[PDB]
Amino acid sequence: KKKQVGILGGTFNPVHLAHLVMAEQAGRNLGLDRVFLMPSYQPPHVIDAKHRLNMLELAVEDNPFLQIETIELARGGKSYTYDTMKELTQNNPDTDYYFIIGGDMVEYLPKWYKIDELTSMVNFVGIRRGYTTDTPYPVIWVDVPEIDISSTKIRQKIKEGCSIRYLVPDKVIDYIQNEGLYEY
Amino acid sequence: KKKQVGILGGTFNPVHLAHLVMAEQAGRNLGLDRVFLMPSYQPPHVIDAKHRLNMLELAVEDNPFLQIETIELARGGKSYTYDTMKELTQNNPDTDYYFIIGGDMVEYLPKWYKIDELTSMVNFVGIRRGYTTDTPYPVIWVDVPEIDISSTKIRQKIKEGCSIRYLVPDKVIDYIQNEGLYEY
Ligand SMILES: O=P([O-])(O)O
Ligand SMILES: O=P([O-])(O)O
Repeated sequence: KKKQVGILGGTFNPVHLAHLVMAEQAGRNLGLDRVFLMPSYQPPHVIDAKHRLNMLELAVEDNPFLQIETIELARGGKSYTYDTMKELTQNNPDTDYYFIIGGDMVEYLPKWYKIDELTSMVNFVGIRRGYTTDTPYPVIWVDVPEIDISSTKIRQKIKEGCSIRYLVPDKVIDYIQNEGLYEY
Repeated sequence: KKKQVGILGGTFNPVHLAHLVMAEQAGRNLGLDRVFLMPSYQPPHVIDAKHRLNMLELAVEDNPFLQIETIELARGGKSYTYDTMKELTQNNPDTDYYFIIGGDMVEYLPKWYKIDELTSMVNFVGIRRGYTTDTPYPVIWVDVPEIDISSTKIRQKIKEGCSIRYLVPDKVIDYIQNEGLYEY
């Protein structure tokens, strides 16, 4: 009757193999029906929203099990996760949402806006690591091999002309190089 | 005049994304001319040597920079690394070999057969991690994002019907499934 859907949030600037492993392992190990990669809005701070989404589409293109949730992108401003999750549950009242975060983030949970309303609204899912676990917050946990790739390391490897093969999907690399992204 | 060639050793049972990232990052970050993946001989202990090599070929197929060193496979018995490295340097007296090992292995270096003859014979390359580094052994170090994938975890995920997507290359997964490997 009700669907089980994971949500993985991030800047995805760019998407890299750590996002895919995290999203596929979390969702498949728990038995979820799908995982959505949910890019956050980033203000002109002076790439583009289209390039991040293009890259994210190329990345999950051959995988019916991973998909793109664009609601935060479409809002044209910063969002609190409560407001995002309030509208998505209102849109999909038949969905149990599983909101996936890394073991290294469960500490800052009390610093989330309306974190209390939010935990009643979604199922929080932690990625085990070394932190122990043992959180007073209603988190369930799942094992993911840890992949120490972040999108800020990818951009400066690119900025410095270092290899990113295997760290970032072949198509995504290809899009980056053929669009001049992150060069400077 | 002389070539710089990395060597990465392992069972590769099966090859998985941790091998590729390790071999590409080590070799490219140091500026080496190539890295060789060097599968060790495994005795009938009662898969096959052909399946491990087939998988390894499929894995580096689209990458001129990573290649397969089969000398240990062809010997039909266990080898000490000194004997391997003695014959390969005799074969290729124009090559400076860089023998890549993980930061987590540098401890057991004194337990290698003729480790002394061997350090004079190759350049040892460690993958930084958390161990500090600081080894009395003549190791140079290079940074690789850590990828906590091992081939024994892959086989039991397979044995237990768990997802290995993104952990193991698409072609390799495909070979495994279409050859009945690691099922039981
Ligand atoms: O895109 P990030 O926030 O997961 O690095
Ligand atoms: O193949 P392994 O020895 O690197 O796990």
